[PDB]
Amino acid sequence: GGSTDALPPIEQQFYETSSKGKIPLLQRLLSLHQPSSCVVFCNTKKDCQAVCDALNEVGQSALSLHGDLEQRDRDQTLVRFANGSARVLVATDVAARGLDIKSLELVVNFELAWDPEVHVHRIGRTARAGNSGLAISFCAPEEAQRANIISDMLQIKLNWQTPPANSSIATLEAEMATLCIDGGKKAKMRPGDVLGALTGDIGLDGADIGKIAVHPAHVYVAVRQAVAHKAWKQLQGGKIKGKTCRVRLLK
Repeated sequence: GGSTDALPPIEQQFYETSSKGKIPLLQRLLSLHQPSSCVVFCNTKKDCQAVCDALNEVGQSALSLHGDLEQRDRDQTLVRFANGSARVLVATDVAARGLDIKSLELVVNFELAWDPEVHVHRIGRTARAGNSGLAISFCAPEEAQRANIISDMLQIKLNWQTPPANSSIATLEAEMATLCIDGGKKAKMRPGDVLGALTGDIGLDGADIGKIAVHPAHVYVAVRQAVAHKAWKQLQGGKIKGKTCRVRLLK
């Protein structure tokens, strides 16, 4: 029906599960969907840890993003997800606050947000298209009241999907890999120069090379797995723009 009617970019998905039942459920949704970039919401460090724990346990590339974390971890975590070096990034409302994301593949909500606005704001800001703008809140039907008003104010309906019996969780493998270089602006890192360092000093191609996050302290450069393990290996004994720096491939 509405499908042909230019379906809405912001989809509202709801799943009934427990604080623990969400662990196996979330991963499953990522194994069956295989999203290029999924941002899981967490209320506290606990949830963020529990999620990443289960994911890493099976072999799912995940990463945590907090607001009280160190700049390094923040940039290293933001680049790992933005560059596509990871699969699931568990961040908080304060951590993923208007961050650098405008093409999220899916936004998983560990639990109903604080307000009906933020909830839609998260997915609404992260994306605003059909392919994107996916929001999946994991929580028992007890909080249905929150989704009832949230869906009403949005003039839309929610697809309360129930969890399956068994579980065929899979392992999501990264497609890229960021490189935490210790060059930064100090090493004269410009939006394009770093490219020559990898596509000139290392021997990588533009197809493998990804995004590059430059900073006044350090610089990050993405690289396809095809040349990820190599980029870091080469740089180890090389240098960018004639400057000996330290690289670190974000797993």
